[PDB]
Amino acid sequence: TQSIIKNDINKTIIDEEYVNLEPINQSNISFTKHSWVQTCGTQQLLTEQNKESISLSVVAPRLDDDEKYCFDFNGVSNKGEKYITKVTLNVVAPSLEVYVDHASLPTLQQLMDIIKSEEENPTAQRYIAWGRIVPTDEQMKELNITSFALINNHTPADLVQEIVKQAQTKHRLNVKLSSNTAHSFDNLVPILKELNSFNNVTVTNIDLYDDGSAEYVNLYNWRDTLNKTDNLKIGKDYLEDVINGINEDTSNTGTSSVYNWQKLYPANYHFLRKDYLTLEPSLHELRDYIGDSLKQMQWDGFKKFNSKQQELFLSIVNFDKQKLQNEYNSSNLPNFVFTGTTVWAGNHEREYYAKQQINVINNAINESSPHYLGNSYDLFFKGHPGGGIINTLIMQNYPSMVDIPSKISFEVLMMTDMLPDAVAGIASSLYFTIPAEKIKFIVFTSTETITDRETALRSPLVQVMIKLGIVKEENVLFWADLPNCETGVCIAV
Ligand SMILES: OC[C@H]1O[C@@H](O[C@H]2[C@H](O)[C@@H](O)[C@@H](O)O[C@@H]2CO)[C@H](O)[C@@H](O)[C@H]1O
Ligand SMILES: Nc1ccn([C@@H]2O[C@H](COP(=O)(O)O)[C@@H](O)[C@H]2O)c(=O)n1
Ligand SMILES: [Mg+2]
Ligand SMILES: [Mg+2]
Ligand SMILES: [Mg+2]
Repeated sequence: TQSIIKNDINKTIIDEEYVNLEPINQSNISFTKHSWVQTCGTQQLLTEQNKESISLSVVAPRLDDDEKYCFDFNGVSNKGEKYITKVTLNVVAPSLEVYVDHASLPTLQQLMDIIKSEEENPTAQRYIAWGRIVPTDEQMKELNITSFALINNHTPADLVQEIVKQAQTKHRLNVKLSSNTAHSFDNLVPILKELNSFNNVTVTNIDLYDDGSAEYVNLYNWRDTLNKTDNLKIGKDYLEDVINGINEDTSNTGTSSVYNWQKLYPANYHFLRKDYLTLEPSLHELRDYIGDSLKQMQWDGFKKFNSKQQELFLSIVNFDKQKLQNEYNSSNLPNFVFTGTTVWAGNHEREYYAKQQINVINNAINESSPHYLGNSYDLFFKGHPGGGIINTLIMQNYPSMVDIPSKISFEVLMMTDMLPDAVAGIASSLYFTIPAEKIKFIVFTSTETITDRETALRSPLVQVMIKLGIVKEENVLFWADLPNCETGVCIAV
């Protein structure tokens, strides 16, 4: 007439999911009549004793294609008021998203993918095996994450088993996979060779995010390859045979294997610096070969998040922005962030690494050095995520210094517009991305041996970083190379 009390419920809902929904929000509320009626949808879901309870109880059907189902509730209260509520169930394929990385860069990008996906795909389940970010149980619950411990930095057996159980248990399954690029082969292969025999599972996408500079060193060496295209095609058959189980030798985990995902699956390569495949003429073949799966890693994920998403993100990466802003604020002096490094597979080297980085910081803040920033600065430190005892040694050398928790990827400071006035430090993937104008100087690693300059410049990382226009050859600095500031006066070598 219409004093009929209307309500509308909309839900999404995977195959075989149980649903129990209250039609009304008036309390009690007590009904004389009602009726439940399936009103759209092809499979019949209302089983007669369903209809007789006031809350709606149904099991989503097994489907081949997503489909909407409709149910109309009508009631007359004892009062005797009329109610009508229209219910829509969007039934969608069960889906899985798997993300694996032991490093920093890929894990950061995967995090941003998860947060976006929690909005776009609420019913997706998410499995992570991460080394350097650990969400709380609350955060996991909020993002539908189950977590798994990396073994030898790679996909663990228990992650694979859990994926197998989903394949066995879900009637159709969409899977997305995401990995560290350099380490794809050991992260994804054990998963893909299980899933390969499951006809109900569709691998809809594989995302590859660069470890960082590591893949560029590899590509720099791989420039030498004769018959690149031949090697890559042999790469496809090899990878194909390994996943099919036809070939048992799972040993060629490197370059010619890692750039074939797109030949076997829908896949996207998110390059830290896509332009490297163009800047190096000899890699044009590889650029051709990756074709329209070649993407540039994006840094607008944070900006594109809504404000709740931005908070959840900062909270998961443990960045307290307001606290850093306070610290910036605070002193008259402009702010300087020194970015540190770590040694992989060289624990015997890390005290030497600490002592050298202390010397690099000293060069920046000591007037008796040509690398002097030019003014007094408040001193800030970032911490290599894997720096461990290197970070504590550097930290206790400076009373004085403010940490930037080392676990925070530096690019989140870029994305949050929390870059200081000056940044300098050790050669790192972070310099592949940070705007040139912020960089005061970059310093490359030296061993206790060389110290010779000509062949020091030969180092792949140096040649990458030159080619990318990050640094100019005539200005490359090596630790050793730099004046010794340890006594308080900077003395030339
Ligand atoms: O950029 C990350 C590099 O990690 C190296 O692995 C380290 C690992 O990160 C650390 O947590 C511990 O397990 O020591 C490992 C030994 O090197 C990889 O070896 C390297 O390839 C990079 O991915
Ligand atoms: N001082 C540093 C060094 C590295 N990192 C993080 O680790 C990633 C890989 O850096 P490296 O090339 O130094 O290993 C960087 O992109 C950045 O996310 C950092 O946040 N702070
Ligand atoms: Mg990690
Ligand atoms: Mg070239
Ligand atoms: Mg200040």
